[PDB]
Amino acid sequence: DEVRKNLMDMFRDRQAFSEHTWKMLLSVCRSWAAWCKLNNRKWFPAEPEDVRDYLLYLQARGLAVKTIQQHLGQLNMLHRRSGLPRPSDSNAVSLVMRRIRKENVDAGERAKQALAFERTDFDQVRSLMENSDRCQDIRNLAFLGIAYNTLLRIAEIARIRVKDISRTDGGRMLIHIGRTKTLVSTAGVEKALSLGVTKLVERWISVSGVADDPNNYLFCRVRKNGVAAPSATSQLSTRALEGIFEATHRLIYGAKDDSGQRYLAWSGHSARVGAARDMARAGVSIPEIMQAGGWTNVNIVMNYIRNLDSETGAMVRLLED
Amino acid sequence: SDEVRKNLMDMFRDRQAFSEHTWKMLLSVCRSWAAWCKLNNRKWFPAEPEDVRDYLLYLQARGLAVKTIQQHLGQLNMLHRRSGLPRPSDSNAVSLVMRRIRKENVDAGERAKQALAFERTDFDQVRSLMENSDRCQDIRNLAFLGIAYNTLLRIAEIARIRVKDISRTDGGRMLIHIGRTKTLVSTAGVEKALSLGVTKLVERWISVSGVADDPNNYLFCRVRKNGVAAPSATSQLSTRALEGIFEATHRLIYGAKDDSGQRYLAWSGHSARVGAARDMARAGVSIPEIMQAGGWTNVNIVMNYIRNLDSETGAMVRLLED
Amino acid sequence: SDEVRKNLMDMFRDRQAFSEHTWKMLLSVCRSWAAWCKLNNRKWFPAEPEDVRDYLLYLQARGLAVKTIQQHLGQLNMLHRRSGLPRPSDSNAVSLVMRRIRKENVDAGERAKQALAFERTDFDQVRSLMENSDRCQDIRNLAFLGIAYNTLLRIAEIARIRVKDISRTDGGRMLIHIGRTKTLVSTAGVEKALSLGVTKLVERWISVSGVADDPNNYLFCRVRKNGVAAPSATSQLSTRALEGIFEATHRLIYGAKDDSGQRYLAWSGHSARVGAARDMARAGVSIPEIMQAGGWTNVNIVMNYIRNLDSETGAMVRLLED
Amino acid sequence: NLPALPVDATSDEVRKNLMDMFRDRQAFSEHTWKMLLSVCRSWAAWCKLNNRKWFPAEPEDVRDYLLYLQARGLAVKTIQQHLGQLNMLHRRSGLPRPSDSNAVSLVMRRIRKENVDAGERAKQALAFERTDFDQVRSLMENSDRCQDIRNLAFLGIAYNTLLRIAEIARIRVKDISRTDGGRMLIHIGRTKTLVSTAGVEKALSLGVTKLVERWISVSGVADDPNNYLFCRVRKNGVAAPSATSQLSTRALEGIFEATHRLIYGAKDDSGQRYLAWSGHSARVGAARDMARAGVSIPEIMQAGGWTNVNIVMNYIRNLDSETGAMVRLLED
DNA sequence: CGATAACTCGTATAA
DNA sequence: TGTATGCTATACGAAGTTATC
DNA sequence: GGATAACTTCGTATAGCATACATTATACGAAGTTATC
DNA sequence: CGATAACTCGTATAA
DNA sequence: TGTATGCTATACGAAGTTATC
DNA sequence: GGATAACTTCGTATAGCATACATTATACGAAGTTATC
Ligand SMILES: [Mg+2]
Ligand SMILES: [Mg+2]
Ligand SMILES: [Mg+2]
Ligand SMILES: [Mg+2]
Ligand SMILES: [Mg+2]
Ligand SMILES: [Mg+2]
Ligand SMILES: [Mg+2]
Repeated sequence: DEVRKNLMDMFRDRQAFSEHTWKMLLSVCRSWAAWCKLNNRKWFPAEPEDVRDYLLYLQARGLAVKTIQQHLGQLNMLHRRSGLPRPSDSNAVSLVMRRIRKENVDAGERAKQALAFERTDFDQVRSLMENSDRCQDIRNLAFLGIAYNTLLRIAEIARIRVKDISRTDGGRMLIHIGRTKTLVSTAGVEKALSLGVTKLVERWISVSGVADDPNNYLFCRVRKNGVAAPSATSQLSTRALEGIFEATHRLIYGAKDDSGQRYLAWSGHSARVGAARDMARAGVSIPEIMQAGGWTNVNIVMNYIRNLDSETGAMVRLLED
Repeated sequence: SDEVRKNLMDMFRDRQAFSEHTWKMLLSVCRSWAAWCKLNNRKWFPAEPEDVRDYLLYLQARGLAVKTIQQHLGQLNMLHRRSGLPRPSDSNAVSLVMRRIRKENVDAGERAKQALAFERTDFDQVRSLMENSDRCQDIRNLAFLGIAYNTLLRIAEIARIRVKDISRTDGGRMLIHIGRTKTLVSTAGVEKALSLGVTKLVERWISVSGVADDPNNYLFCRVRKNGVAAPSATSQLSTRALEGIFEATHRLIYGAKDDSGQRYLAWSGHSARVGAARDMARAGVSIPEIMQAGGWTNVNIVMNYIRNLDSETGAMVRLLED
Repeated sequence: SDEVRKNLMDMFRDRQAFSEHTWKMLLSVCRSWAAWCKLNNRKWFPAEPEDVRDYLLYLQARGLAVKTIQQHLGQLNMLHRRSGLPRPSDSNAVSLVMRRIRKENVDAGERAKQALAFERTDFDQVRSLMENSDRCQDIRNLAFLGIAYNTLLRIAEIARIRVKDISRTDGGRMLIHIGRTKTLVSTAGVEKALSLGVTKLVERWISVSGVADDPNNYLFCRVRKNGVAAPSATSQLSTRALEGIFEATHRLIYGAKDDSGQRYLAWSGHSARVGAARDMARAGVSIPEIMQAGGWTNVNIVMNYIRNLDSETGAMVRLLED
Repeated sequence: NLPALPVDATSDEVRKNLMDMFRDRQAFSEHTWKMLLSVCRSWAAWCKLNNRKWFPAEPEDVRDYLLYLQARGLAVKTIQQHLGQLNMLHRRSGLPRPSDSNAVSLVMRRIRKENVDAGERAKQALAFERTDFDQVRSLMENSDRCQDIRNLAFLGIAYNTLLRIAEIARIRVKDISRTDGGRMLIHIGRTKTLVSTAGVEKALSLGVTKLVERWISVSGVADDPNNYLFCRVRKNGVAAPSATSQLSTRALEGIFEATHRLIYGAKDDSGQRYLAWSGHSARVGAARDMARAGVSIPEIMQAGGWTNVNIVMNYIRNLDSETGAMVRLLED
């Protein structure tokens, strides 16, 4: 009755979230309704007893703990934004989730992260791709240069556009990073390419002709002939950028298994992780690293370098003296 | 209600349990919320969720900073919760519109600013430039800048330092005792220590000013056109003046600031804080160590205060270039 | 009641959301309680304050330790609150008698016992004394004592290690991965690294027993009279066995466990932890580094893991005599 | 015991409860009771004088009382103690507690601020560091007076073991053993906690052992292993052992006071605390001495049974060893 | 075979 | 096993005691 | 009888810790259980 | 007696 | 000014698309 | 004409990360104030 109004307002300001959240909200509501109408359950308002059976179902489907959490999570957001009791506030639900988390991690489940794209990998890739002339092997080598030199997220590298680019009297470029994705942007408001990586990006800037219009997105599509098609309305999808990583990896280690494992070949974050791991080996303080990446937590970074010989622990040092 | 008017009378009676700055803003936001509330014919208390949303949006329209708007929504909340009534933010209507506004304005290209850094670089310069002066005004300001930079203490905190709060370590280094800060209010205090270099800068300001006359005198005070420091133990230099010492010292090495009307065009009160914060990060100081220096309890803030190097920058750039 | 029967039911339902030992101990206590309850003609649920008190007083009577008594009171409380009823400890009479019984036992003489240390010194010995042996189990045990001291992991944790949870650093050090410990259950888990010397003791037992023929094999498995391994992926080595290894290795050097009935008369499950905790203390390791090594997140547990140097002790004595 | 829970004011089960509390009275430290009773007396008297019902306490009155204590110029830690004891009374008797109401909570917060802004700061014991022990020694080691020998052995042990005066008064002959090294080792049974974070035995250096051994063979406390290590010494300089009466901790504090009087003279005329050594003086000084000799925080804390770093840090805060990161950067 | 090396329970107590 | 904060020590001036000058 | 060193007892004022809460592990002697010898 | 150096207050925004 | 947990964004196989080959 | 190269577009499965909550402080131009030159 009243909830209906809440829902209308919930929608009136749908702008209060990312299209990416709404994707999952809907994506899960779907899965919920689906499961309900097949078991005879009112998908809304959801009854704790039902949700439980549901969550317990996703576990049987093989989904990871993090996913079951997103499902339960979106289910909540839906109910909270309607003056309604969220299923997590029910003693049955929170009780099974604790059951599941333990059951799964205990069963051996485990969280993974991107495959590192370290320095050694930038040099190898710079070698075979360096002397190429193709209007693509150029673009790609410059995207990789930026990925590892600014640890920027792919979605950020996409939005970059010539205007943003400028230069330092040192003879190195400086990508202005306007339009952040946070009020208090933990990373800089300016990322600066090295010397080499500057040259490499320039090469692409000429051969592409994106230079013309400044509102043009630095990176763009490149058809089967070898001609870039600059634009200022559409940006090179994140999916494409991921591919650029995927491809380069394949060009050196063949194809992925028949297996279904994730992170078998480089991906969007592969730069960041590698970047992190290198600064570590170098001796950069955690505060310097955390910022160079725009990280706020400190565990996430320790996660990427948890297997270096430098972070082995005090007991080891003690035993070898 | 009976309890409502009782919860409020309780708060007003002991209004001194809150910062005077909290009162100043509670009142400012109120009159502002009342004004609009009248010239729109709406009840200003208890606030109706749908009316607050309108007001918040009216503020977005006015072109006010995300934060400034949260501050408004913030007092409104405190007023209701301290009353015992549910708060505006307890309604999806206000709850969501607030996010929408934070979301919109950020994309429209808006981000929070921070004081223009005052780093070691700048200190060494401003020092060797006034280092030799024999004017009371100069001698003072050089110490103010030394403490400001060395301790990372906020201007408010500095304004309160009294000669009796100063002691020394066995090696000669000075020690200032601080009781109340922005986030701490205990009788244990905290002891911020000076370097041998800065400790001397204060000593010179102490004698030339004659403030050790009464252990209760504040460390910093006024100095009139005649060049004579006027110590006091009941009137402290205003934080407006310390901000002045900063602006002026910057207008001295860079002269006249822009006509932009923008904020942070010249050194302000927080400048040494953010400046030092940088210098340390840049020097490899650990997270914990950078925290005791600034009085921060979690990496969260410390990290915020960093926007770091640019020119040739450092870190990655400094890594690629073999 | 009606709901209580439910809440208790749901509780039993996902009874897997809790620790195995938690349930084991719940029942055991309810048996001890019910028992005394019947023999004294008192209801057993809801447990009425006075009864719970006469009972706790009964346990103090029966000569039980403080820690043991709290466990009973604690289980009794879990049952009550988990089922929706007020806790017997919520009653001025029960919350007090508990404090009293502790106060009295401590004030008398009673103290908490700790595991008998197994420091680096003890490791070296046990090593140069088994290091050469070619026995299939003499090789396993030394690889266990290695990991225990080196990682400070708890026996139940060491018992769940699978070959697939092992990896290596470029420097060539093993780097076991733990997923569930007493203090945390997550897919993130933590990675404990072994030294070069100790990584070696493991690289051996791995071959000599070929547990490495199925990634899902538990690194440690039983050995039979004949000295032949016995890999598995459905059966972990009992923690009771691990406790055994310690005693055994203690016997091997200090003869037989004197007949005194008391506990901690010879190395046990936790000896590696306390031992390592101590050795790190002496070596001068920092708090954040020791907490990291033992999976502790607070200063007040690490300190808790110490009651240091005996005889000529250290610190103060070293200071004065120096 | 208590003031006088009224014939008609204390009504119902608040009588049941209060009765249960005195039944398990042994649930709290004797000192805790001391303070509960003192506060109640203090509040009770304030109530009479100001015509207020003392129990249950009305919030508005508790508040007038707190503003009263502040006006009497007491420290915030003390005012907190008074509200605390009051809360315990009320809670442990079934009634809702003051400080559970806006009036008291707000006033309390206000008092705290106003007082810190007035410059009120927490004081700690005057340190008794090594250089102090060495001076006291160089003087008192030549005295044959039974009292002086006792005192020097006292000081020696306080500084060496970092034990609290309540613990030193409990050491009894049979708690002393010998180390193959040839130095004493004091076992500390009857600790303070279930889990004794300070250890189970303290070792005295060789020199302090010599100091203690001289007190033993001149006091004759060996006569009965059950005798307390320390005891009285009268007008005539003759020890008086006992296995039933230990020296009051007041007396121990008296040794520190006196020893300070001997070297530095009569105490200043103000009324400030900590103007001469007290019972915690060795603990503090020792923490400092160790800090200067480069000891790990963990090792220090254990040497003194500390469990919360904040405290030892409070003791070594002014050592140049702890000036900070900004001082290092500024001093190239 | 029967004797043995080598390994599920229940209560008590520490993390 | 973490740990804020409610319980638990010490401070110390002054009054009460007991064996000695 | 007093006066007095050297305490003990008191009561209020402050400093300094240590535990309750809700589980989760370990300790260890005794039976129970397999595959060797 | 000006003219001048050197210092409350209200809205806006960072911590 | 701090932080558990609730938004946000990457991962990727697969299906549409649209200019070359 | 039909077969790609190189991408968009999806929807689901996971990783990463950053913010509401409730104050408390700084920014800074204008107007006001007081010894001094
Ligand atoms: Mg808000
Ligand atoms: Mg007392
Ligand atoms: Mg000294
Ligand atoms: Mg003396
Ligand atoms: Mg002195
Ligand atoms: Mg130190
Ligand atoms: Mg006297």
